[PDB]
Amino acid sequence: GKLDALRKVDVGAQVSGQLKTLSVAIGDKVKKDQLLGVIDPEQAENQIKEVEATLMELRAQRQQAEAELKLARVTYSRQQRLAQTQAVSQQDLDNAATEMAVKQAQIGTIDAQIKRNQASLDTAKTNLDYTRIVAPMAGEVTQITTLQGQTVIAAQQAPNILTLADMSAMLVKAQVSEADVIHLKPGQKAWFTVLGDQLTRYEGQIKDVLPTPEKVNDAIFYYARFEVPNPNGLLRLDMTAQVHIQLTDVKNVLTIPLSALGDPVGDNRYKVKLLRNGETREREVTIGARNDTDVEIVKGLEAGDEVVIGEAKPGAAQ
Amino acid sequence: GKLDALRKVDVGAQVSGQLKTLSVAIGDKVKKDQLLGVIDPEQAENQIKEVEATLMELRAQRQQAEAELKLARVTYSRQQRLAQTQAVSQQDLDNAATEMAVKQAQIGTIDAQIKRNQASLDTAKTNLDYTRIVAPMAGEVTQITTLQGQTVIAAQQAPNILTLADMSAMLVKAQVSEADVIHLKPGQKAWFTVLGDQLTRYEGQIKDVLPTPEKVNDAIFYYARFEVPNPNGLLRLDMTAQVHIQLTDVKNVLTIPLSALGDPV
Repeated sequence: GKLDALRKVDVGAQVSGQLKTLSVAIGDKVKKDQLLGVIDPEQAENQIKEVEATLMELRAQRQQAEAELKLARVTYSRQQRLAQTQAVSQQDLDNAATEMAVKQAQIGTIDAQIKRNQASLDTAKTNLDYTRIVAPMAGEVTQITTLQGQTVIAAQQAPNILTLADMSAMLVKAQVSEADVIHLKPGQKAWFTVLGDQLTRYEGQIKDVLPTPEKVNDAIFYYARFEVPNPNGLLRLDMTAQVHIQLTDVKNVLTIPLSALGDPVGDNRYKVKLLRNGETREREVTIGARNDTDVEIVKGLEAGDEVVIGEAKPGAAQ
Repeated sequence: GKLDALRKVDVGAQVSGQLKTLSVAIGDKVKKDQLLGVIDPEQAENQIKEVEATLMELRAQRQQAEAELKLARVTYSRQQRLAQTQAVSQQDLDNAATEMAVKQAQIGTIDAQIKRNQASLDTAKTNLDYTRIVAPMAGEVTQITTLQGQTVIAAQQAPNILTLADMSAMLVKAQVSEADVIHLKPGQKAWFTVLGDQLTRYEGQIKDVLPTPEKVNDAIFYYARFEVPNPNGLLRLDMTAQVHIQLTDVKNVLTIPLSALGDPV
């Protein structure tokens, strides 16, 4: 069994630029959305000042139309007030009511520009946020691939500045062989131990099985995972771990000691037993399940029959 | 015999951006067009608001020409109503009717702009849909190459976010040797069994033979496929499977065991 963190992340950054600083050394805890490294932000500040200058430009250009609208409006009312006395035709009234509509449209046409550029301002600011890396999730820093002061560019692979892992629950990769994967029903109880502490058993429920195998040349293997609690700060990553995965909990069922059983043919299993008569007799027994010390016998021998652990002899009374 | 899913599809994304979330867990079932991961969509929303602001701009600029068209039209009819009594020659009638054609063309010239920009709006929105990955087909999530929170860039090769596979039925890769490939007529009946269950026969029709061989150093090998049903969720991917393909059964005829044969010449 291989060992790893419950969750792990390879943090990166979208933008190119020199890495001016990296505030955190490895081994320090970091809370979510904490500041990390800081890529150079001079350029983004430049486009921001540029866009703000554009908004100022429209801020004045609107101020022009604001005055022309006053001119057209006062001209219109000043025409109508004389126009109740039938001023210089309805012609000029149509020359006044329409121009005011034009100046009215102009200010809105400018407001749309202020709208699109303020909308662009978010596009300007959003690039600036990319320069300042923040942690997606809590967990002490593991490894720093990108050392401080290195130039970096991101037009291809996402750069690997650093990595993170949540060391509070150590998932295990128990690579059970393909020969036994057919069993291994979920929720079966299992335990494991590490080579370095010899005898300090850990245990828990099996969680699930990974659909995708990865071979080591010969023999396919399939993983399985637990969820062991990790206090004390022990259990380093990728530590070797011997794993005992509960195969089954059969009960109220007999098992035959290995020393006594006979195995005719290659499937048959003679087993001499003492009888109530006191005369021993063998019985063929069906056994598939087996342990290091015993073979499980669900069927083949009546309970309480004595069995000849040594020098077994069919038809031979003790 | 190697074993694999009836269909398997890797999934990518067309756009760069931090992966804010990946709601699916591995082994979960997913129906077609279900939402999966979500790359950050702030940018696409920005271009969307920008384009909508442009449509607002033309929305007013058209309103201007709408007024000028009223002016030119009222001026024209008010010229013609006098013109039945011979107003100021046909000269001003030509100075009026032509202007109305201009104001007429102007609004259409603007409507074409509203058309091209509404057409551009689909170009804006379509990028936003790329940010939200959806599953091409039903299946369970076999693997997640890309863990949550990783930065990803699609300026080059399509990233492998997560693979999918359909396990409703299992296909087998039965690699028959090149020496025997000349036989093996399609539809010949065959069966197989896994090493891990010892004795539990599966069986079915052979489907076909793959045209393109792949080799393991020495000796070429050609594949063949079945289509075994998969009840109860058994048979993990890439499980080893011993495979018996059927040659002919001529009968009513003796066959000598090879153990004691004598073969002079």
